[PDB]
Amino acid sequence: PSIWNYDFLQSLATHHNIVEERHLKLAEKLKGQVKFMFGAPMEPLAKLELVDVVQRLGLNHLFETEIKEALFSIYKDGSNGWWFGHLHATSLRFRLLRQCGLFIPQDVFKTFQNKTGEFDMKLCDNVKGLLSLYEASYLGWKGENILDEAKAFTTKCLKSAWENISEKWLAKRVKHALALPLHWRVPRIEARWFIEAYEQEANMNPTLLKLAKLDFNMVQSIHQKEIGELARWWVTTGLDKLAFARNNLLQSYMWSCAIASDPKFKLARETIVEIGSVLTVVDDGYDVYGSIDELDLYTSSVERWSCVEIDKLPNTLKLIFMSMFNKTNEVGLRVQHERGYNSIPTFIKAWVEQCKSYQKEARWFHGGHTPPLEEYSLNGLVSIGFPLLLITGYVAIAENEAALDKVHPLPDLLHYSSLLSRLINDIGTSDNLKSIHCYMNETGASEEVAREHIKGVIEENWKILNQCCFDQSQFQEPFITFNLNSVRGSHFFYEFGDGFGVTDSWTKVDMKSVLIDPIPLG
Repeated sequence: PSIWNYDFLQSLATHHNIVEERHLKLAEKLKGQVKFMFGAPMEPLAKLELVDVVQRLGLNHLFETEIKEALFSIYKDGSNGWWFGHLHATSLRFRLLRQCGLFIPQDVFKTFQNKTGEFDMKLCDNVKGLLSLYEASYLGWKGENILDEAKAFTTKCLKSAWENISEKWLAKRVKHALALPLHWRVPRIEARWFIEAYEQEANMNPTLLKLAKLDFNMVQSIHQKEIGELARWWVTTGLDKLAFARNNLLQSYMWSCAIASDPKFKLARETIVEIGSVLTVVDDGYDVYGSIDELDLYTSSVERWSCVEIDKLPNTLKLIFMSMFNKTNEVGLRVQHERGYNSIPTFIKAWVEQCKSYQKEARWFHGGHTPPLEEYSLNGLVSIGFPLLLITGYVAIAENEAALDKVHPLPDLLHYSSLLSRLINDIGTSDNLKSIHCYMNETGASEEVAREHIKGVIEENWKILNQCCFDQSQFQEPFITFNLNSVRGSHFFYEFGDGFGVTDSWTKVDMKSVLIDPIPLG
């Protein structure tokens, strides 16, 4: 059974994993034994390692209060003797505390450097310590040159030392980390990878391992049902036939699930896959089905947000416009019923920025114009669609109708998250205009050098986003990680090319193990 088989996808609404009452009971028992692990007196570094594997296994949504207490208690120890001079301990402490909003200066790594700012080369025996530093180096901000050097230093030693690793489980971790750092992987996808990797690690706790498979399957059964209900809506509305040469519906659900996987985020996840799925069809409409003048009518019809003066639109654009208009209005009604507030005005502004961004790209393409990279980038962060999808997610979790006002003008959080997703997509694509061509045209650089440069811009916009995640004045979790998870989805879908638009790519392996196949227990 393939993931592009919609008959099979529609069958998940009734043929999903069945969670037995014995599994409900065993998960409750294991949850309590793990809670005891968090409360029991542990050496500080052993407590950090319990949080790390609980987060990596995807179980962190069951112990958010425990992880916060543990992390906050380590943030005020006062005694630094258990980590100072220790690479692994210093690296994990810096990463775990910065990942929850607790700032830790880059200066804590000055002690592993020489007087010229070179990390001492005696640290290559401790590969686990280099791995932890590598992972912590990606939490850096703009101007933290010690973290940059650590990243460069660890990538080199880890690459060179990889064939000399005797512990098989550490080699696996090092290969996985060099491919993508843990800060750039989507937590739900890494959870399934780590469940299979943890079972073979040194002092793997069998209780945490059984709770991870149990909870994973339990949460995976909730996705399968929504996936089957999504496939039935897609095929029933005939959106199936508006999509141009594509059978990539599950990819859209994988992205939505990457942003919000916990079962309690049903509204944000279903709301984001419905708007995103429909957005791939308006994308197809500005890119393949309409002419410059036809899309201008579409664009102005979106600014008026009306289905009145739409007779002047071609057949395929008439259906696409109505599909986008209806589904968004239907989501507005669903949100008025579930949260008691009107999102329609917030959705209209997001759909007009989206279509205006598609209109600039279409006009540029029509007149053979290639703008400066900065002008293309400001439009490109909108045209990628994350401002509309991330706003859709904020609509599902806002505190009241007046809180929807924080999304206009676009906040730095969504701005930088969307810019990264635009450039990451550009880098995973090979006559449509991208950032690569815009930089080539502005500097006379070659396609290979232009691509290496944009890879560097991505690296610097991650540093801005990292520091921008500390300004918790307007947004807070879980919306901050909804934003980070959207960029992590981009890294996963474009790691080796187009893994989102190609119906059969390397992306089906992880989509099948995360959304379709349950883990075996016994």
